[PDB]
Amino acid sequence: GKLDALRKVDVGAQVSGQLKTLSVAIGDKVKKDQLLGVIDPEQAENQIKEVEATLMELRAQRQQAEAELKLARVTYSRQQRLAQTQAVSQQDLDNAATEMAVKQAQIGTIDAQIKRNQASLDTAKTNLDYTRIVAPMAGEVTQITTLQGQTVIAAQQAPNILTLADMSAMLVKAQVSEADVIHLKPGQKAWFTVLGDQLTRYEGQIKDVLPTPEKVNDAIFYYARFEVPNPNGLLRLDMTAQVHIQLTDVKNVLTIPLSALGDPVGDNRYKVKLLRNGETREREVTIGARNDTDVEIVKGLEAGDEVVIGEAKPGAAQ
Amino acid sequence: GKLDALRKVDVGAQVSGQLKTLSVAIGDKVKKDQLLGVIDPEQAENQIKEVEATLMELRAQRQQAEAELKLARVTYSRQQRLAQTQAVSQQDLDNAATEMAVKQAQIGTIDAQIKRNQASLDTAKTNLDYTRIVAPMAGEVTQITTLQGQTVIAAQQAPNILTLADMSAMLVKAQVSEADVIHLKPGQKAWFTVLGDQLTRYEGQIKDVLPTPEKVNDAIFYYARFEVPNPNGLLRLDMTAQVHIQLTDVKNVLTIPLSALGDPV
Repeated sequence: GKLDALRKVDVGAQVSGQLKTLSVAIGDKVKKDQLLGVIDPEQAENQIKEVEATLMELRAQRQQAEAELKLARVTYSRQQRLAQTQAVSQQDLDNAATEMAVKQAQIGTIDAQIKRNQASLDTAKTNLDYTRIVAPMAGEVTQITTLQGQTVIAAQQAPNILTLADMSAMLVKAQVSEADVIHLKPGQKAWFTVLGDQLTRYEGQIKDVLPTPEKVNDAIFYYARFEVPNPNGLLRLDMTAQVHIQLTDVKNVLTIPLSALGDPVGDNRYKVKLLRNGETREREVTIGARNDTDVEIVKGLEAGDEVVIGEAKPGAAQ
Repeated sequence: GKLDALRKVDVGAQVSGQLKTLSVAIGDKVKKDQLLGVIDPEQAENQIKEVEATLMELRAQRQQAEAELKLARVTYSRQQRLAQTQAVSQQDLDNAATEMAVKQAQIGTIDAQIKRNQASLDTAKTNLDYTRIVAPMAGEVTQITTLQGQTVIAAQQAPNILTLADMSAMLVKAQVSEADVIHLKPGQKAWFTVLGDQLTRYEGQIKDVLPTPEKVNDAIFYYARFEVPNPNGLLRLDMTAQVHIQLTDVKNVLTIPLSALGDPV
């Protein structure tokens, strides 16, 4: 069994630029959305000042139309007030009511520009946020691939500045062989131990099985995972771990000691037993399940029959 | 015999951006067009608001020409109503009717702009849909190459976010040797069994033979496929499977065991 963190992340950054600083050394805890490294932000500040200058430009250009609208409006009312006395035709009234509509449209046409550029301002600011890396999730820093002061560019692979892992629950990769994967029903109880502490058993429920195998040349293997609690700060990553995965909990069922059983043919299993008569007799027994010390016998021998652990002899009374 | 899913599809994304979330867990079932991961969509929303602001701009600029068209039209009819009594020659009638054609063309010239920009709006929105990955087909999530929170860039090769596979039925890769490939007529009946269950026969029709061989150093090998049903969720991917393909059964005829044969010449 291989060992790893419950969750792990390879943090990166979208933008190119020199890495001016990296505030955190490895081994320090970091809370979510904490500041990390800081890529150079001079350029983004430049486009921001540029866009703000554009908004100022429209801020004045609107101020022009604001005055022309006053001119057209006062001209219109000043025409109508004389126009109740039938001023210089309805012609000029149509020359006044329409121009005011034009100046009215102009200010809105400018407001749309202020709208699109303020909308662009978010596009300007959003690039600036990319320069300042923040942690997606809590967990002490593991490894720093990108050392401080290195130039970096991101037009291809996402750069690997650093990595993170949540060391509070150590998932295990128990690579059970393909020969036994057919069993291994979920929720079966299992335990494991590490080579370095010899005898300090850990245990828990099996969680699930990974659909995708990865071979080591010969023999396919399939993983399985637990969820062991990790206090004390022990259990380093990728530590070797011997794993005992509960195969089954059969009960109220007999098992035959290995020393006594006979195995005719290659499937048959003679087993001499003492009888109530006191005369021993063998019985063929069906056994598939087996342990290091015993073979499980669900069927083949009546309970309480004595069995000849040594020098077994069919038809031979003790 | 190697074993694999009836269909398997890797999934990518067309756009760069931090992966804010990946709601699916591995082994979960997913129906077609279900939402999966979500790359950050702030940018696409920005271009969307920008384009909508442009449509607002033309929305007013058209309103201007709408007024000028009223002016030119009222001026024209008010010229013609006098013109039945011979107003100021046909000269001003030509100075009026032509202007109305201009104001007429102007609004259409603007409507074409509203058309091209509404057409551009689909170009804006379509990028936003790329940010939200959806599953091409039903299946369970076999693997997640890309863990949550990783930065990803699609300026080059399509990233492998997560693979999918359909396990409703299992296909087998039965690699028959090149020496025997000349036989093996399609539809010949065959069966197989896994090493891990010892004795539990599966069986079915052979489907076909793959045209393109792949080799393991020495000796070429050609594949063949079945289509075994998969009840109860058994048979993990890439499980080893011993495979018996059927040659002919001529009968009513003796066959000598090879153990004691004598073969002079």
